[PDB]
Amino acid sequence: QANLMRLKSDLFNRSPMYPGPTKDDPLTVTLGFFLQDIVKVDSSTNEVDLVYYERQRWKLNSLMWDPNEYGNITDFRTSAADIWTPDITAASSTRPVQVLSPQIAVVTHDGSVMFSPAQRLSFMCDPTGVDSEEGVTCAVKFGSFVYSGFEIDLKTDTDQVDLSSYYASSKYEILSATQTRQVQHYSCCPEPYIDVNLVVKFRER
Amino acid sequence: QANLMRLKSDLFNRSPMYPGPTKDDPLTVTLGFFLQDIVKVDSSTNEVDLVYYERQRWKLNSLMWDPNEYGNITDFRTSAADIWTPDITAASSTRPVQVLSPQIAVVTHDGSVMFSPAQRLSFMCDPTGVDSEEGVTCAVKFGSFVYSGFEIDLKTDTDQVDLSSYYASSKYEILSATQTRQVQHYSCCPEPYIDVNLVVKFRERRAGNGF
Amino acid sequence: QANLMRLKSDLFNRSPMYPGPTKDDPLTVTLGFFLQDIVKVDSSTNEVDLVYYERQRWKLNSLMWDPNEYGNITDFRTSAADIWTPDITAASSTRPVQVLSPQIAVVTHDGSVMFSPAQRLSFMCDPTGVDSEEGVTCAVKFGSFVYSGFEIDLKTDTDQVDLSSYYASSKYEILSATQTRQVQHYSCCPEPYIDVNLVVKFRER
Amino acid sequence: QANLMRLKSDLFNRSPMYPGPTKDDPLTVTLGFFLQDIVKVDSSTNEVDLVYYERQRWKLNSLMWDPNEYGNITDFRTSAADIWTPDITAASSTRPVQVLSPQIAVVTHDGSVMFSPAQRLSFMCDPTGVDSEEGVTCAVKFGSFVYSGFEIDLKTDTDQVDLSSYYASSKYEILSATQTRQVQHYSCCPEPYIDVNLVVKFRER
Amino acid sequence: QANLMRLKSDLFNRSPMYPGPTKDDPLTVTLGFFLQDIVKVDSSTNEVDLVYYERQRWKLNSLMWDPNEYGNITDFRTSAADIWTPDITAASSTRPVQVLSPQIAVVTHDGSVMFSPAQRLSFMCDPTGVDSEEGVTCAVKFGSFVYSGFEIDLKTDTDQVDLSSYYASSKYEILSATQTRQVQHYSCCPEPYIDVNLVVKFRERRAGNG
Ligand SMILES: O=C1C[C@@H]2OCC=C3CN4CC[C@]56c7ccccc7N1[C@H]5[C@H]2[C@H]3C[C@H]46
Ligand SMILES: O=C1C[C@@H]2OCC=C3CN4CC[C@]56c7ccccc7N1[C@H]5[C@H]2[C@H]3C[C@H]46
Ligand SMILES: O=C1C[C@@H]2OCC=C3CN4CC[C@]56c7ccccc7N1[C@H]5[C@H]2[C@H]3C[C@H]46
Ligand SMILES: O=C1C[C@@H]2OCC=C3CN4CC[C@]56c7ccccc7N1[C@H]5[C@H]2[C@H]3C[C@H]46
Ligand SMILES: O=C1C[C@@H]2OCC=C3CN4CC[C@]56c7ccccc7N1[C@H]5[C@H]2[C@H]3C[C@H]46
Ligand SMILES: *[C@@H]1O[C@H](CO)[C@@H](O)[C@H](O)[C@H]1NC(C)=O
Ligand SMILES: *[C@@H]1O[C@H](CO)[C@@H](O)[C@H](O)[C@H]1NC(C)=O
Repeated sequence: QANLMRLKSDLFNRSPMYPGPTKDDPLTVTLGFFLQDIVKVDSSTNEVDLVYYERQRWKLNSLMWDPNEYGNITDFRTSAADIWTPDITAASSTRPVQVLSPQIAVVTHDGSVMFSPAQRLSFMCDPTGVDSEEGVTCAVKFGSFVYSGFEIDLKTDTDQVDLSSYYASSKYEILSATQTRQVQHYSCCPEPYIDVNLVVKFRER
Repeated sequence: QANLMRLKSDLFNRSPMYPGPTKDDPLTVTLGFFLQDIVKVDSSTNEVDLVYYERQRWKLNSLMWDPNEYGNITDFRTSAADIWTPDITAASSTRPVQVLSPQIAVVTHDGSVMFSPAQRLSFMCDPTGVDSEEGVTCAVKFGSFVYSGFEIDLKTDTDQVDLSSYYASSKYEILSATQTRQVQHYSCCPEPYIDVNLVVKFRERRAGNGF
Repeated sequence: QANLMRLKSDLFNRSPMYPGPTKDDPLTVTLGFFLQDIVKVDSSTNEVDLVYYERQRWKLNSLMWDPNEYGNITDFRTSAADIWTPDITAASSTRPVQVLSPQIAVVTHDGSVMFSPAQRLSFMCDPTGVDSEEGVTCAVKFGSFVYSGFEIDLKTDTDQVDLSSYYASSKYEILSATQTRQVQHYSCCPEPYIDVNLVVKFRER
Repeated sequence: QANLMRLKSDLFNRSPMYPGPTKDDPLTVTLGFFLQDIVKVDSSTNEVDLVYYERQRWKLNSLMWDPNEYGNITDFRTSAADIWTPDITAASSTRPVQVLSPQIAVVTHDGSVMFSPAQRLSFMCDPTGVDSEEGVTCAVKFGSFVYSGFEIDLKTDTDQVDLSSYYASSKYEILSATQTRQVQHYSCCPEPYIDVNLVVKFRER
Repeated sequence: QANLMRLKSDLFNRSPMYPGPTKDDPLTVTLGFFLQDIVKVDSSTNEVDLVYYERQRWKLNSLMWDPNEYGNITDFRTSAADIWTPDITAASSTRPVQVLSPQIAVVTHDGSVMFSPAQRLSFMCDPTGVDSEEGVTCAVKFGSFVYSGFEIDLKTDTDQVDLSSYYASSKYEILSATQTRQVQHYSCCPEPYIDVNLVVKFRERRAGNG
């Protein structure tokens, strides 16, 4: 109790918040999707609803501490509002994302943060052919809203999306689910943007 | 008035908030479900909506006081925002939980906290067979979102879910309702996670069973 | 202006907020319902939607003042967030209550508070028979969420619910509407809880 | 920039917020409705949805300044949260009002405030006959929620509702739209309440 | 880290917030629409739902800094709540705008701000004829809610709306999309108001142009 209280107070109250990465001090965020359910499909609007956990990881020097100075504490939990979090956003949503979990991150003594919120997302997807054997493929890109590749880079720890919690009696079964880093240029903006492309092939069960 | 004001000021203003449990100082939270209503079932999405009270209990040394130092006060009520609460979450929801009550906890002189909010949850459930006599079974796990078994443990005071306030004219009648501690390992994470599994067998309301 | 500003500053800024009632210093809240409209009925879910004003009254010593010390001011209006309010809750709602009005209370020199928000409530009710001549009866209990009878007691000023603002072209007409204090014990909890039971008999017009 | 910053700091930071009108220092609020669209009608619930601007005006001595002391500034814009606003509310709503605009007021050197938010309101209205040539009439009262006629009075600058922005391809055309001050006594309350009654006659196109 | 922290503290904590433009010190905001999807059309209410990015740009002297005084930093990102933003609003919405993105702006050393939120808007539009080959045209004006032309002026960098991110399998295909500055007088108000008029011609997705 006493040690952890002091640690948190030293980090968050006594110094200013991390102001985000820069070209001089860029940052790599690791992303992993754990798909839980394709809830529904709206063929009149081409919107599809997913439930998933999005695991995000990154490391800041300003969150480091020596465990021996603070009661042998190696890690702690804290409200995501107490720390900088990356502005990772789906690029083809049609509604604001619904958060289905507390927003709490895990900070380790080496400055590592793991943050893994559950979300329901409605996104752009034509479900024509979902009732077939072939199924249908849809995709959604996730990346930083304001940070280019020179400030935020993304990687995945694997190309395969974790389907081990996928709801077995979902109305839709997953044929394939991948997550793949991409570099992209858009007419809006001079500098390149990095995303992870979630590609899901699925059909009616 | 005067004594309780001082007690609250001593606890909440004069010291920092409890920063949650750790591997060295873990915590056991007790859970009890009081099921009120199965409001609806959506067979086109396999989502079902429950209304229930979730009673949570735990005990902190940092919330202890001697009643004789504070006007013989044994317990008080306070906004849940004034204290640490455990991050107990349903593991198969499809919408954000709707809170149907004030969020106020009861703190006792021994450091016990009881906190019992009402909620409406939509969760993953195939209702195929609900219109039968047999009914249908669905389940939802409740556990800490970020704390493993080494920091937060769960127990129940009984396997039986309290159905004594269940809405008698619900469209769905409850056949059985249990709540059972489980230990689980997931591919995401090295350390084990504890949940309480709410298992509810229910069917569309009938006038008469079988002969 | 000048007097009222001082009064409010003396009460709310210069002393702590009232921490709620206790067994030693319990409190009585008076409830009165003014039913405006039964908007709809959902027979597929047994939910019914009411619009109503819930008048709440109570009296605190910590809100008293002498009018002669403050420009002859006998009462004032203020945001409900500036004061303690009782945690009166419907016991069989199925959605969070929608507030249809500002949340402003009236405080009188004797420490009386009147607080009278407009609300839309969805609650548990089987409407089977609403299309009949007999109609249908439904009920909903209102009481403190955390305070037992030893801390908060409830009374009504009358058994009859005020229907004088009821929408004349509602789809549902009210046959009867009562509000009745009750004492209750529940298996969860050792001490007794007080509620006011709103009982409404109504039918299609 | 420099002058306006000082003016705002003099008014809002250096003195307390206006605590609302009283019997000794009452206030007149002027109301004007600018009707934009009748979006829809629900005949199964007798609810109708309007989009409109509600222009509110009032004058406080505590917001006066001499332009010559502050760079010749005659008026400025500011967030409505920085000032007291009146609690004018529709008396027969069935959902919370949706705000469709920024909430920003205009303050003039004489202490005048103009505040003119856009809103979507669902309110109690039987649309039976809207498909006829005669059309249908509906009405909704707007008034202070907590201030009686002794504290807040209302007036209009005209009996005619401004239809000059009304959506020309609305599903419903407006036949007539008036706004009329009323004095009212209710069974709840001893003192009189003032409202402006918005009366709209409309039909299908 | 250290330099940027100081820069932000110098600008936002040590001086007061910009109180908005005036007749003496007016401001020009540049607008650019990037249309993503026409999600749906409701012919029973004449409401249509768009998803789009609205790029807003303006320049304040009070946000200038010399890069050489602050570790060679030419620009930074920050929460839109930390700065003044213009009150640009759709003039014929029927619901509150849904924000589909973080609200973060980019500030440059010359005092330039770029702010580009994603939004879903429901607005007044009669879709009669959307199922035809000709399609249907709808329009919505965007302008300052409280600032007249004497305080806020608007311009576009181009008349053409960017459709390069438009969802290719939308239920509705875009035939044309323009954005055009206008000056307007209204019966409410003596002084003129500036808007940019977003005009979109669209139809139900076909599979052939006939
Ligand atoms: O037009 C676009 C689409 C594109 O979407 C992928 C993600 C991106 C990251 N941010 C989010 C806003 C955006 C941008 C800025 C200014 C105008 C339009 C615009 N967007 C996105 C764009 C990239 C780059 C940038
Ligand atoms: O994929 C999962 C499923 C599983 O759900 C039961 C509850 C858990 C408690 N927390 C909440 C998020 C979660 C987690 C972290 C990182 C990636 C995926 C992931 N989840 C849940 C998981 C456990 C562990 C952990
Ligand atoms: O199980 C219940 C039902 C009952 O509902 C009527 C109102 C009450 C006032 N508060 C609200 C929460 C409640 C309570 C506490 C702990 C477990 C279950 C539980 N509830 C309600 C109960 C009473 C008492 C208490
Ligand atoms: O019962 C009512 C209906 C009536 O509605 C018109 C507007 C009014 C202004 N305020 C809003 C709340 C109200 C009031 C106070 C206490 C109990 C009931 C009650 N209301 C409204 C009433 C008036 C007076 C008062
Ligand atoms: O009544 C109106 C309609 C008109 O709508 C187009 C947009 C405008 C920009 N602002 C937003 C509010 C408004 C205004 C001010 C005071 C009373 C009514 C009123 N409005 C809009 C008006 C213009 C001008 C002004
Ligand atoms: C840390 O652990 C050591 C043994 O490794 C133990 O003796 C000590 O109590 C702990 N130190 C602190 C400061 O808690
Ligand atoms: C960065 O560094 C040099 C000096 O080392 C400076 O003169 C230059 O203008 C800076 N910025 C850019 C964009 O090169």
